[PDB]
Amino acid sequence: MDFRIGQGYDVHQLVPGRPLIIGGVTIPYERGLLGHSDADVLLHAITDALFGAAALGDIGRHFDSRALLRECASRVAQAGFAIRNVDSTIIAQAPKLAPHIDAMRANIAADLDLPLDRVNVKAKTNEKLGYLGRGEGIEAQAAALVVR
Amino acid sequence: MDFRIGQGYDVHQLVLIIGGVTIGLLSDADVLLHAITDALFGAAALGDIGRHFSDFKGADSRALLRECASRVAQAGFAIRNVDSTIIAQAPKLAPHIDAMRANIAADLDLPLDRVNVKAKTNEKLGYLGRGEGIEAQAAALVVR
Amino acid sequence: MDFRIGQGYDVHQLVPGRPLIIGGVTIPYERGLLGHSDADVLLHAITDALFGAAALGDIGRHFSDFKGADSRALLRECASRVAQAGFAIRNVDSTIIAQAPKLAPHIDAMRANIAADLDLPLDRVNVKAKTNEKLGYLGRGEGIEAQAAALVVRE
Ligand SMILES: [Zn+2]
Ligand SMILES: [Zn+2]
Ligand SMILES: [Zn+2]
Repeated sequence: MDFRIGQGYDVHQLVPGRPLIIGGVTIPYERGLLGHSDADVLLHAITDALFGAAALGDIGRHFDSRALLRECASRVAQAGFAIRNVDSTIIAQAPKLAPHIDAMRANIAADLDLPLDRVNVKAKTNEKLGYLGRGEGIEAQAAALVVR
Repeated sequence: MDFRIGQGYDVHQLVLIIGGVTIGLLSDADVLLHAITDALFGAAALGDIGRHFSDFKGADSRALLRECASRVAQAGFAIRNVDSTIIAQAPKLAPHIDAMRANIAADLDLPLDRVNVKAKTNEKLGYLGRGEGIEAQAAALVVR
Repeated sequence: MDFRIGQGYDVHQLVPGRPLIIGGVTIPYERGLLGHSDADVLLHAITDALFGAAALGDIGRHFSDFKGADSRALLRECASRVAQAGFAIRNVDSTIIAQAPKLAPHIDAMRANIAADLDLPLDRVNVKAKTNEKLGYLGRGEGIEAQAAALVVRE
């Protein structure tokens, strides 16, 4: 089978008092992510992993973040690929993300037209290390498997 | 042909057990085994290590990895391979790589040739480069 | 079939008086990457992903830290060893993270170099360029990082 893998990375600064939107979920918090778009680091990492798996370049080259993810999926399908699964990790010292993971997974699954059982989102802190551990930013990592 | 991929990340502060090998980190804080565990739960879409094994009292990370592998199996997946990287400025890890690989392979019931561990320094950059923490990354491929 | 995945990571310091070589491309810049070889962080990450997928260890095992080695030659040798182990490469994806210089103008040349070295068509190789949004040592321009993923199949 013509399987392909992709990987994505994104990070943004946390600044006052933008909305904190991750995986399409607005999370109550005193700061939010800084970017030209809504700065949804998780959706950006996933988008990059998908463009990467399909050898379609990157988010910079191509481009709210859910609309961008739906367009990415469209472009991946246009190239003849089907998405098999996505896995991801968010690294944030605060706030607590566990209560929001299920809604993120639902949003992603809806945007990629996947069943829930093919989408995973994990949450981590950075153990108080570095800019992530000081709460200066939030990072996301993603992996995607597609097939032509 | 129902393959799935997963990825994992862990870091801990240095105040030493890595890949089950006593060679320290502040669980037993085994960053490599935690990253692998997260990659496996991610491939099976089972969530994450913090949900499955919440702060198991007294359980070491090899035990947690074996329990993860059991849950992945009960979900209907077989593990095909794992790859990983440890980033530590010190000590030297190369002499311990085979022992780590053998521990992981034993816990996952995989042949040695399906398990890989790599080691890197951070070229003196950041908290990793100053010896303040150790990071691990992992990737896993599974099939239903 | 017998698919395997691998992942790679590399970072090098940026310093005056070195060539900046990324993905085999010599990029004009007043600083370059420091290492034993030409310090091509992108090629090194990809090399690590390939050795990882094949369960062949890591770049340090194979090419011990080569003074000024051409990392394209190292990548070609890595690919030869992966093939001798019985694996065929299916795809490579990667990311480069740098505050400066601008890398987007060079991405296509990097992809072409990687594809030629791995005997792959261009549509199986991807390179993505990022900044680190002003955060950390990467945002201060102290070094450049690369990440890679590879899929192989044991023939
Ligand atoms: Zn972003
Ligand atoms: Zn851990
Ligand atoms: Zn290197």
